[PDB]
Amino acid sequence: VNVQRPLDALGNSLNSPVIIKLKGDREFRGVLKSFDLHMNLVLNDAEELEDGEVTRRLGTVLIRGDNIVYISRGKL
Amino acid sequence: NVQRPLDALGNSLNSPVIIKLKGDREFRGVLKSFDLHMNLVLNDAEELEDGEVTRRLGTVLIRGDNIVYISRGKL
Amino acid sequence: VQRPLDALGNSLNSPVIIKLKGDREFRGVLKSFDLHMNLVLNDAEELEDGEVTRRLGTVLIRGDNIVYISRGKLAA
Amino acid sequence: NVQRPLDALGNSLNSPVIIKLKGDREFRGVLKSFDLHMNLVLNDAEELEDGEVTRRLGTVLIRGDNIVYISRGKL
Amino acid sequence: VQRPLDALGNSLNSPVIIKLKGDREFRGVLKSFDLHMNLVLNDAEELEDGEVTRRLGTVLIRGDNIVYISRGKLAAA
Amino acid sequence: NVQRPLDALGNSLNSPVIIKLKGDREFRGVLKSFDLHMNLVLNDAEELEDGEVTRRLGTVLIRGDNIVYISRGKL
Amino acid sequence: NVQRPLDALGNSLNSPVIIKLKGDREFRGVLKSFDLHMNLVLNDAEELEDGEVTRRLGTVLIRGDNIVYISRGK
Ligand SMILES: O=c1ccn([C@@H]2O[C@H](COP(=O)(O)O)[C@@H](O)[C@H]2O)c(=O)[nH]1
Ligand SMILES: O=c1ccn([C@@H]2O[C@H](COP(=O)(O)O)[C@@H](O)[C@H]2O)c(=O)[nH]1
Ligand SMILES: O=c1ccn([C@@H]2O[C@H](CO)[C@@H](O)[C@H]2O)c(=O)[nH]1
Ligand SMILES: O=c1ccn([C@@H]2O[C@H](CO)[C@@H](O)[C@H]2O)c(=O)[nH]1
Ligand SMILES: O=c1ccn([C@@H]2O[C@H](CO)[C@@H](O)[C@H]2O)c(=O)[nH]1
Ligand SMILES: O=c1ccn([C@@H]2O[C@H](CO)[C@@H](O)[C@H]2O)c(=O)[nH]1
Ligand SMILES: O=c1ccn([C@@H]2O[C@H](CO)[C@@H](O)[C@H]2O)c(=O)[nH]1
Repeated sequence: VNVQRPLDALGNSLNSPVIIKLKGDREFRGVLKSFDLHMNLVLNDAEELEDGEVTRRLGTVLIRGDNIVYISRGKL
Repeated sequence: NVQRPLDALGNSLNSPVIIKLKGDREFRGVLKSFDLHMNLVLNDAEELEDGEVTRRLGTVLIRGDNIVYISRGKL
Repeated sequence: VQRPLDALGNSLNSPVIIKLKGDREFRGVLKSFDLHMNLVLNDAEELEDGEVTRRLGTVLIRGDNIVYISRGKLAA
Repeated sequence: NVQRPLDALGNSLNSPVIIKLKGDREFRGVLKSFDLHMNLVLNDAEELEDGEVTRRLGTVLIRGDNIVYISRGKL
Repeated sequence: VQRPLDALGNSLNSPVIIKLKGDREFRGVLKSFDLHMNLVLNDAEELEDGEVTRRLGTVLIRGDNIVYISRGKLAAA
Repeated sequence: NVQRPLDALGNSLNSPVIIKLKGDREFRGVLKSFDLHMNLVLNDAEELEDGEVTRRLGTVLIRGDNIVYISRGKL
Repeated sequence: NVQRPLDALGNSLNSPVIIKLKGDREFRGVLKSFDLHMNLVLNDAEELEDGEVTRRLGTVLIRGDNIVYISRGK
């Protein structure tokens, strides 16, 4: 039982809102639909935020894992 | 269900997409094919800047390591 | 003496400081990690030069962004 | 089910292409061959800067990791 | 002659200097390392421009940030 | 019939080449050998800047990941 | 009969060399060993920051992925 590895723990967020910070300072929010071991992700109803402003609505999007800094839980 | 990201990408073949690259370039076009490295081939592609078409390229091969995200966007 | 990734096991459930490429810093409790150095922290906070820029809660950090990991001190 | 990207690139062999590299740099030439890393060999290659030719290089081997995209040239 | 990573073993338990990409630098006692060059330092301190910016205690440094590793000096006395 | 890039490079052994690196450094010398990572050994190597020889290095080993492209020097 | 690059590098063992790094740092010293990643150990190492000595290091282990080129010194 003693603690899931990080990529297994990530599965606990499937179908939940998440916050993704990317290299280069970009930030996105959306519902996590799937991921793989490279940390590539597919999000639904995604938006890109900038200085607290939604600067773009990305709909369903695939984010390439090597651009990611961190993934955290979003409002909800 | 829910396919892994690279399998789910198959559902976008023949759909219009928006590709954002590292370093800010953006491309819009119809996804024709892809592979495991995320290398992509788009038809009727154009490069954009600030919501502006700066170049019309037709069919282009995009190297996968340059990709930040692939979006299906909004109507 | 344990190899680096095995010694890190010593910090599970302990407060840590994660310094990233770009000067961003995270402080939180280490819950798990994997061989790529991907990490899960609980009660995490993000910092931009001593200033707590955000309270994340549980967060997954991609290992390729890490510069170092050191011992921190727990919150209240 | 169409060709994977690197298999489709084979249809441009002996044709004019535009190679965009990271850093606004760009090459034009006839595609002679390539490999799985996307390293390429171009004939009658010319390097460009802001639409203007900077150097005529002749045959050139370009390392794949420098590539942003490949498109066809109107040559 | 030993290969680089094998010769590094001779520096275990000795003070070293770790120069990183971007110029920071760490000084401390080398406790262990692995084949990716990740390493563990005891009594570590971070420096920038030669001035110590913080004392970290025991630290795990990810290897791909390393430029070089050399030996450190002991206190002037 | 169509030599892959790294096999074709072998045809430049012992001839003058020009190597452009990331960050715009440029070297010229006689290609002596190379490997699959594109690491190279050059004889009579010279570093160039702006267009002028800024350094004479003799025999040099260049690490492949720094390379942008390799082309033929002058006879 | 030419040796592959990493094999040709063996010829410089126990000889003075110049190591130029990504960014721009430069080191001079005697090459003692290396591995397939191009990590190197130099003896009597000295760093040069634009034409001249800025730091004497003694023995140093340079990580291979930082290297741009290696040439014969002196
Ligand atoms: O689908 C893919 C394939 C590779 N990659 C990246 O390519 C590298 C592949 O190996 P890695 O997953 O162990 O890091 C690494 O930088 C990955 O993030 C993706 O991000 N997505
Ligand atoms: O000790 C190490 C481990 C990896 N590396 C680097 O990591 C990569 C590993 O691939 P390589 O085994 O082909 O050299 C490559 O870019 C290396 O230069 C080092 O330089 N030193
Ligand atoms: O045709 C290819 C081959 C590889 N890569 C990926 O791009 C990076 C280039 O250094 C590698 O990590 C590799 O996974 C591509 O994008 N396209
Ligand atoms: O999910 C993953 C998979 C791999 N890596 C590591 O990060 C680097 C990304 O290029 C690789 O060398 C790999 O070892 C991660 O940080 N996270
Ligand atoms: O001769 C070589 C060796 C490696 N690579 C890089 O190493 C990765 C191997 O998949 C590719 O993405 C590619 O960019 C090259 O471009 N050329
Ligand atoms: O814990 C790790 C795992 C990977 N890497 C780096 O990631 C790449 C994984 O193949 C290597 O080149 C290596 O430099 C590290 O520094 N530390
Ligand atoms: O001596 C070496 C070893 C590796 N590489 C490059 O660094 C990557 C290491 O996995 C490979 O794709 C390879 O092209 C070099 O340039 N030189």
